Amino acid sequence: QTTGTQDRAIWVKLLWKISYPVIHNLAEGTLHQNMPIETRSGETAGYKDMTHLEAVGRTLAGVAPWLALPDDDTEEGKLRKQMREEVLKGLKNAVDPASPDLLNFTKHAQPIVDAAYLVHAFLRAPKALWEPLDEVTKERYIKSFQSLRDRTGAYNNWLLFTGLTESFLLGKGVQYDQFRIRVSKNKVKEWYVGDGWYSDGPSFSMDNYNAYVMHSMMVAMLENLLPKRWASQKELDEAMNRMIRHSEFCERMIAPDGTYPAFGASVTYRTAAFQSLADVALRKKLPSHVSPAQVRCALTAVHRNMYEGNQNFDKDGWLVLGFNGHQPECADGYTSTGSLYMATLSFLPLGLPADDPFWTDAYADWTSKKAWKGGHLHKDYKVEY
Amino acid sequence: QTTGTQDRAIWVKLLWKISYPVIHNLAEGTLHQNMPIETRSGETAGYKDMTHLEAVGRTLAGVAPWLALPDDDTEEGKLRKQMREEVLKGLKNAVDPASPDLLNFTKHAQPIVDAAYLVHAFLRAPKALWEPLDEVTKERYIKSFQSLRDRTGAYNNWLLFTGLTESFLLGKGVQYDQFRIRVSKNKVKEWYVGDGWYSDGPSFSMDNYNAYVMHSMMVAMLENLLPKRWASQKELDEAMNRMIRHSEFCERMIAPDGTYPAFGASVTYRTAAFQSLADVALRKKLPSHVSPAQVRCALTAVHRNMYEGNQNFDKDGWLVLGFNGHQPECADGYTSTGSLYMATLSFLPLGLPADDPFWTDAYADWTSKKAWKGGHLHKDYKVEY
Amino acid sequence: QTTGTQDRAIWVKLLWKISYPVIHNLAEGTLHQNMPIETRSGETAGYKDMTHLEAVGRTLAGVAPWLALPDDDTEEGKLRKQMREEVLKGLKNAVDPASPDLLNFTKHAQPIVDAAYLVHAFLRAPKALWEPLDEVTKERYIKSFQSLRDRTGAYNNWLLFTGLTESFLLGKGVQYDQFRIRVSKNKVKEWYVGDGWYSDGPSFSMDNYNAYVMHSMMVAMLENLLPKRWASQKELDEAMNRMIRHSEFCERMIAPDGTYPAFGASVTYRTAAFQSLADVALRKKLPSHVSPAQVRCALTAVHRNMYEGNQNFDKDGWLVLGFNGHQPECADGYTSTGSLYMATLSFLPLGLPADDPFWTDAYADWTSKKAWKGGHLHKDYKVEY
Amino acid sequence: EIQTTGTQDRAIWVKLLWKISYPVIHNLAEGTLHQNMPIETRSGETAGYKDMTHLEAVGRTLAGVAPWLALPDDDTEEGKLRKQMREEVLKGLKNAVDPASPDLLNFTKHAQPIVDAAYLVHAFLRAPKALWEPLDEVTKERYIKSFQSLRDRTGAYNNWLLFTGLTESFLLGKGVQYDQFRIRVSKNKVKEWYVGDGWYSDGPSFSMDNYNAYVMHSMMVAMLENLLPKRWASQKELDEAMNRMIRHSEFCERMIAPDGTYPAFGASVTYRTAAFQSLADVALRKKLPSHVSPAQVRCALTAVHRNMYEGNQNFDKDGWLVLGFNGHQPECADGYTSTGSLYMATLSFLPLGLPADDPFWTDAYADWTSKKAWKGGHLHKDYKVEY
Ligand SMILES: N[C@@H]1[C@@H](O[C@@H]2O[C@H](C(=O)O)[C@@H](O)[C@H](O)[C@H]2O)[C@@H](O)[C@@H](CO)O[C@H]1O
Ligand SMILES: N[C@@H]1[C@@H](O[C@@H]2O[C@H](C(=O)O)[C@@H](O)[C@H](O)[C@H]2O)[C@@H](O)[C@@H](CO)O[C@H]1O
Ligand SMILES: N[C@@H]1[C@@H](O[C@@H]2O[C@H](C(=O)O)[C@@H](O)[C@H](O)[C@H]2O)[C@@H](O)[C@@H](CO)O[C@H]1O
Ligand SMILES: N[C@@H]1[C@@H](O[C@@H]2O[C@H](C(=O)O)[C@@H](O)[C@H](O)[C@H]2O)[C@@H](O)[C@@H](CO)O[C@H]1O
Repeated sequence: QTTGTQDRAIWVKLLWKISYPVIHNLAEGTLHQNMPIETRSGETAGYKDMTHLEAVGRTLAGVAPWLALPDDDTEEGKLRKQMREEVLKGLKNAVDPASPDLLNFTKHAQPIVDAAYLVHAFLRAPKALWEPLDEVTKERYIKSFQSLRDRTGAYNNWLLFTGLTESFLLGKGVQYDQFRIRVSKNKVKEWYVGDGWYSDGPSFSMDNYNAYVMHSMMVAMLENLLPKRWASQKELDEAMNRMIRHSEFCERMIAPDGTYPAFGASVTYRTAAFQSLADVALRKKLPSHVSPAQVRCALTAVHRNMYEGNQNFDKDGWLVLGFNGHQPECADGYTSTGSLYMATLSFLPLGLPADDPFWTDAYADWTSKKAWKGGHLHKDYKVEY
Repeated sequence: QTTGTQDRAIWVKLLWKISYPVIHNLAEGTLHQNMPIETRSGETAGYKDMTHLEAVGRTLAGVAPWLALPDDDTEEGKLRKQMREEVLKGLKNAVDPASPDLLNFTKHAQPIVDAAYLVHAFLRAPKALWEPLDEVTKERYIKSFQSLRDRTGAYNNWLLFTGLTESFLLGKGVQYDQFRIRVSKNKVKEWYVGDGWYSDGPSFSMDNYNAYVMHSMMVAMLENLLPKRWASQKELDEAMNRMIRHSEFCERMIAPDGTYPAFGASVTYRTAAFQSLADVALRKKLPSHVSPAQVRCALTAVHRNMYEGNQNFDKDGWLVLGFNGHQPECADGYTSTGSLYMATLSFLPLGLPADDPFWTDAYADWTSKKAWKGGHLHKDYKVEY
Repeated sequence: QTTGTQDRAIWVKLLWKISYPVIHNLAEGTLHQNMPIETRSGETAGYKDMTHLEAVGRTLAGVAPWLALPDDDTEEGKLRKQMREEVLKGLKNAVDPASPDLLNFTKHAQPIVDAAYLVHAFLRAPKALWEPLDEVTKERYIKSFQSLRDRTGAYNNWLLFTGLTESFLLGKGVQYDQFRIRVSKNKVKEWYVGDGWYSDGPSFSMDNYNAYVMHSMMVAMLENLLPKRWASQKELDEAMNRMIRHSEFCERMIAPDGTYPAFGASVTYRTAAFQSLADVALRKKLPSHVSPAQVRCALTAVHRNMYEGNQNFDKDGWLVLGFNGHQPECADGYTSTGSLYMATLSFLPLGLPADDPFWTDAYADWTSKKAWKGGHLHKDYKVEY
Repeated sequence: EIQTTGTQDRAIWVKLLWKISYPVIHNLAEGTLHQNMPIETRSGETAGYKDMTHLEAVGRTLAGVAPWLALPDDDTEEGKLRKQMREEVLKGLKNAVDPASPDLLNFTKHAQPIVDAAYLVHAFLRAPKALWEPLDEVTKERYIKSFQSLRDRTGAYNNWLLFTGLTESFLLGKGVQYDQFRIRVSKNKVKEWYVGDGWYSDGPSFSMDNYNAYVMHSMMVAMLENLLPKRWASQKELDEAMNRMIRHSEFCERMIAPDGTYPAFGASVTYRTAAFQSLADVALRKKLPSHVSPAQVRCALTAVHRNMYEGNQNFDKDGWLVLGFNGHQPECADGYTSTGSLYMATLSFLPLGLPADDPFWTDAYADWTSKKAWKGGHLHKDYKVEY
């Protein structure tokens, strides 16, 4: 039905619908005032100290590739530029000690996680979202990222979060902790179990956290370590090839009706279950059996199944606790309204230009859709790397 | 739409459509003459020595619980008594040296696999499928199961097959290889990676072999080792809970349209991907937030999406290579027509009586269906056991 | 003080003091009649079913290389011929059910250990101790080794014993168990911990069992599997190289006074603690900076510290429970008089001819002797292989 | 005859511990350690070594003499020697971080200071009242900053992790800023590296050498002790390392030969009797196992002490340690070993930190295990443990 160009307009519309309340309010210093703090228990204490950074860091981590595109004068180009300026205005506010939207980095341990997503935003759009900020704003982000070191010894997983962050400071040529990078890189490698899956900690689990955290961030950390001879091209390649393998499962779990199963912890992160697939696509490294077009069509179906209606939004435009609908019963205890903005992490292909094959090739059936209609189903097999 | 009593009727109709060509031809001694030998390459050499025992063992492993029921006068009862007699007659012919449907145990290593599935049939229905056999037939199977030690080894993902087969021999009071049972038990425990998942051999894959082989056989073997103190109630509970946890994911991977992802090796085994769910349901051990009726309805959707139409059958009603359609391009090199009769393994809940709540309870949306329409969605989390 | 030629005359004399009471009695049919059964508890029930095969198989495995030499007219050459002939005679009585000295292979699991040692004798001197046996005697040994499989014994550190035994059956072209060879080969490798040390079981231990069993039997098993493509040359070099490393520690723990530490389990096996050193010496594969002569002089000092006097012998010339003297308190509960004939296992260098540099090169201090007196001391360091 | 008493044995250990350690301690007090201490290396090069070897001499020396100095003062001839040497130590410790002093020690250059700061920290942990508390507050703060400046050179070798962990636990104990993450990682990596029967691996690679005595056991236990009161390491963990050390000491006590030698094997045999720090530490804690008595440990290590220090074969013409094992044998020195490196030799004298009236020093002579076994005496059965 819809074309690649129409698909892009859909993604733009849905990505705007998710991310704009976060970005715009931060730009107006009203994010604390206007964003709900919805929790399963209903308690806001504790949550209120951490939830805004989660919203900013997760929102920008997903919109960043789109905003890294060169400006132009298309109807989309206007939107990209309007969004980017509001983002930069927001980031100055988030570290301005005088702004009512100043973001917490010191109370609680949770800031470790979401500074990593804010760093991923920067690593995905450095020329668009980091460099234009003024030097005092840059310094505050440098100091805020460094201040996280008094809590990083905490949760076993969360190791990679602070590795990503320290490798960000290494790549910005300021003080960084070699130890936290060596430990986290080496532990993520040890946590590989096979066939494109790590464990997020000592015990393996079948959940979406390989796409939520592990694959995208390990590659991004290793890329930072490479130029300084801290990681080798061989272990960058090994992590990259493992993300490419993990994406095959993610593409294959999209059903013919454009749904995907709800399993494991934090199903409230919705389409961030596909960040592995989305990152691989943005890097033009999709597996050989998978055409870009079928990734665009599958994720377009998932996107409109989950964000075109308002089942996942409240009366003022914010994401509500749930999976597809208002389902607070499925939210983990650490989840609040801010954490839900993991939703953006499937929209990374927007960082491909509008003239990329991914957005221009004719519609294509994705794997499961071919499988169930008697079409060409490729053989799949475990990999040993 | 349909009621539980209709769902039972559909399952019987569809299990009949899968297994009757195999059981009837073997009973009449024309299984070799009539059954196709389809392969991805088109060659029949090698395959023709092993494909028939594949069809017989794989089929019986799945239909055995249904045939363990006591006899009734009802229409369904007439079907059961009729099918059971043809299995008994076919089992006689299969080790009769004069019958043209003599099956191969002695050439190649592959009879190791399929002897284990045939053993499983005997294990799931001893009084209905084993005790009625004549003494000569009994000793012939005992001898041929013992002749399999000659090939053995690979130390890999066939090891659990021989462990099941030697545990059968132990349960029957005959000579058996204690070392093979011990190595299979300890190695399968050591291959547990977590959250209900084993690795099949020393290599983790994300595929259906946990359903195809691991959970159902490990539990069945331990149950054979329990009476004689070769396994403990502790390690049996361990495997039982591991299978139950695994079933949680399989139930959740049924999409609202009654489909499920195609991923990993041997996707050609179709609904065998749900044996772990089917075995748990038969044992009345579904995790208590997963109702028996919603398992019945979910697998009714999968069962007729794959078997009610003929996209998976040739002109004579045999299974063909593929997933949903004739798709020989998804088949593994080792796969042939008889391999496909794994398809029976999701029908084990027909071993539950017609008045069991599994077949009599109200219609119920399975987990994905509720999740995507905005109904209750039970939170999930990784387990440590 | 003493020359190489005299050193050899001492090894022959002391080896004769140890091995002849076992060998001569077995040849005369009087081993059961004459050999004591000494135990820490003083009990003999149970021990009396197994101690005799312990004595034979442990004794032969140490004298075998000496007996593999070709005959000559020298004072020492006449002794080899006399001993080999008594060994052949004893071996025929051993499986002769008319002989009073028919050894037990059927009661208890212990036969697994000592059959393996008996097998090691044959492997070290095939031409001299196996090939001259009559055909009925050869077949009885084949049946006796095969009849052990019913007793796994588990213990998991008896795996190498059955693996060596089975690989001996393969080496003779008769029916062997593949599975047992494969599992024992792969387990010992899994049990490598580093730096020339295996763990003899799940956990590492600092004891002499690496020299009692692991290295010599692992190298010997692999050498059997090499012709039949059953193990690669690379995994034979690996095991060989690990033994050569281990021998360095054993060479170095011989103190300047010709003692060595008493430590770990089963110190009652006495100079068998040097079996890896002795086997490396026999194979002319000592490392660069370990002279063959210094191994000769180091082991000569140990050999007469323990065997020249009578502290370790009883009034009848049999080994007694102890380290150096009658010290039954250090015996394991499973140990009896027969167990003690592991003491032959440091005498393998007599498998080198008298004209070999090991026996003709002039005296030389050993590593600890040189170091404590101030001479050259080569840098040691851990190895990675 | 040749068999000494317990009172004599303590005197011999004082004489010998004094022969090793007084050149280092007295020169640092005088401020002439850089001037006078040799810098001996197998190659002969001094570049790089001269930046690290002085802290090596200081930290290693102090970690071995520290228990002796923890004893309260008295007016015996030995109590005089402790008072004098202690006061020189506090003098040398002031010079060591005086920017004015010429014996100022390096903490900024190279990675090696991580190692030797840890040994110095271990002296402080073994005699807090005697070597740390009497320091002026300026000198104390200076040490704190030097220990904290070690984090910028980090993410170093597989091993060395225990060193930084002990250091960070020391800063934890003093109530000053510490890196909790470096503590969490070194506690857990060491727990993962246990292979069994009393042996860790020093990093991912297992090796049969004396580094379980050199570093592993004493610093693991000493680190967990700092972690216990602070709700950061359980009694279960601390007793676990403690029993593992007691098991390790059984092998080390057993490897002493009847003639009073021990085998040279594995890396850095140049550390000489540091191969007995595990035995020495367990003897000092009075947690020897049931079948090894304090007397046989004293007598065994008295034989070892004077087989290597009574004579001058390990000393140069000025009383400095030379490269080797028992003699001038520089060919067994690793490339990282200098003259400072060799003052690990003090770590076997920990039992001098038991008072002169302890059973360790008062009980009659007693053969040690190997000595008893080779002459036909009681030999206790050994067996691998599972803990
Ligand atoms: N609160 C702990 C929990 O923290 C959660 O971790 C997530 C992750 O990526 O691991 C992150 O997405 C989320 O924002 C954060 O709240 C997590 O550490 C688990 C597992 O140890 O335990 C919870 O106590
Ligand atoms: N024939 C080999 C093949 O064996 C296949 O293994 C499957 C399994 O359990 O993994 C089993 O379901 C199937 O019936 C059996 O044919 C397989 O082991 C592959 C590699 O895994 O190599 C083939 O030679
Ligand atoms: N009897 C068991 C005991 O067997 C002993 O094992 C030794 C070995 O090689 O492991 C062997 O040298 C000796 O002949 C044999 O008697 C031992 O396996 C221990 C530990 O598993 O348990 C005892 O019951
Ligand atoms: N410089 C490296 C070297 O450092 C040495 O480590 C020793 C240890 O504990 O392993 C320590 O005793 C010594 O003071 C220190 O200089 C060592 O890490 C080795 C590792 O093989 O490599 C050397 O480059």
